[PDB]
Amino acid sequence: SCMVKFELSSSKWHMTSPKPHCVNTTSDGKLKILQSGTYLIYGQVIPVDKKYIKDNAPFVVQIYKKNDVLQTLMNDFQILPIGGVYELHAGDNIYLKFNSKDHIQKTNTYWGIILMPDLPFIS
Amino acid sequence: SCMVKFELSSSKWHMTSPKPHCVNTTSDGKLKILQSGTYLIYGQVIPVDKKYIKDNAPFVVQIYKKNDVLQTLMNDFQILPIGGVYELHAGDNIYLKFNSKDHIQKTNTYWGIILMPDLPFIS
Repeated sequence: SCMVKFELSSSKWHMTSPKPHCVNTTSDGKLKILQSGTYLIYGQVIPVDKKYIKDNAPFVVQIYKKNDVLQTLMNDFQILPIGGVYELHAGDNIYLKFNSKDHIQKTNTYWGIILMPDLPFIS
Repeated sequence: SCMVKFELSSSKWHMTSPKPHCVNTTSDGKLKILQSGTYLIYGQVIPVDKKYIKDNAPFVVQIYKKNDVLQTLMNDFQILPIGGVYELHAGDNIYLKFNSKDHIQKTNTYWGIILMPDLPFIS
C-alpha cells in the first residue's frame, strides 16, 4: 500500500508509511517515482475567484512526467480536479505547472499519487 | 485493498477482487458504497471533437451522491478529470450524469473509486 497527499496550504505530505517504498517527495510538492507501475494521480486545484483576477491570463494547470506534459487543463477559474490513471517508471519525476501561481488558492488545494493495485477481475 | 474502474467503451468494471468488499457495482456504471470510509473518486471524461456536436447543450458532468449533486464539472469540450477525496458512507449511491451522452467519447472515458488507506505520516 503506497499513497501520498500534498496539502498546498501547509506544504506537507500525508503518507501511508514513514518512508513510502513507491515514491520520494519534496517540500515543493514534487515527487520522484521509485516503483514502476500504474498510478492514480489526483488532486483539486482551487483558483482565486475570477472577480479578483483583472487580466486575461488563463487559469491553466499542467501535470508533467519528467519533461513530458501528461495533461493540460483549463477552465474559467473554477475548482479543478486533476489527474487520472497513468503508467509510470522508476525514476520519473512528477510535478505540477501553473500558468500563474498567483491564480492558486492554497487553502484546500491538494494533489498526490497512489500506487494502484492490479485490477484483474472484470464484471 | 478495494478499487474499481468502469470502462465506458465496454461497460465493464475492472476490479481488485471477484467481489470487492467496499462497493457494489452495476453494468449501468453506477455504484453503491458498502464500507464507510475515505474514498478517492476519479475518472476522465473525454469529449468528442466539437465538429461532431449536433446539439446545443453545454459540456457538463455531474457526480451524484444519493439524490444530491456532489460535484458539478464543466468546460469547453476538453479533457475532464473528475472526483477528489470524499468521506462516504455505507449505502451511498454514486453515479455520473452527463448533459448529453452524445458529447462523450466512450473509448477512453472511465471512472471509479478506491477506498483510501489512512495517511498518518506527515511531512
